[PDB]
Amino acid sequence: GVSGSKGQKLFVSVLQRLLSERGLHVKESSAIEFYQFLIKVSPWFPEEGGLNLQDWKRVGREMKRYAAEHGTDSIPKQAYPIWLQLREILT
Amino acid sequence: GVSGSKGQKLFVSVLQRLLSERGLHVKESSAIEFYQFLIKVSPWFPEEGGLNLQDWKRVGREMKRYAAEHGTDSIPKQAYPIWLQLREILT
Ligand SMILES: *C(=O)CCCCCCCCCCCCC
Ligand SMILES: *C(=O)CCCCCCCCCCCCC
Repeated sequence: GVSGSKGQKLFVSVLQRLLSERGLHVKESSAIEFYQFLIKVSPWFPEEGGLNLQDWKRVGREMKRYAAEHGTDSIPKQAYPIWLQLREILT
Repeated sequence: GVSGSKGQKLFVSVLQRLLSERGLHVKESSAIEFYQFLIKVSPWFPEEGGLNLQDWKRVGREMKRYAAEHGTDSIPKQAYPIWLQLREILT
């Protein structure tokens, strides 16, 4: 269950592994910010979610919902690009 | 939330991705049994650990100590095979 920085090291390490295999590298600081954004919008994801296209699509919808409510500038510039690359991996 | 299976779906999904790309397939129930064993012996791992050799070697030591103390029949048969394969994936 998420709470602050809990799970952050492991998430970042898995994310970096997945993206790097497609030739895309993310700074650790950017990957941390992405994690913090994800658990803010979709806290159910570590707890109840799977790394599968269905649940990842739900995360995407929830990220877009957040932008609709708080504005585009409110979300990390790397969030949609990282989300999209993981979506492609899951296809 | 007081679900007893927090994180289990995410774990099973990531484990099955990593193992399948090496040609190895684990029954869902077996992957769940492994997760429950992992968080029993090494509750710090999802919280603070990463998918790296130092952390995974530590989980390895802790699993072995559990076996020394409780006997090898108290441990899932698939636990050491799974741990070993993940050690190699990190190498
Ligand atoms: C709170 O939500 C608990 C979160 C537990 C997440 C399960 C851990 C996810 C691990 C996936 C990677 C496993 C690699 C060995
Ligand atoms: C998971 O199901 C979250 C449940 C959290 C329950 C909190 C209940 C707290 C009751 C005691 C409150 C005392 C302080 C006012």
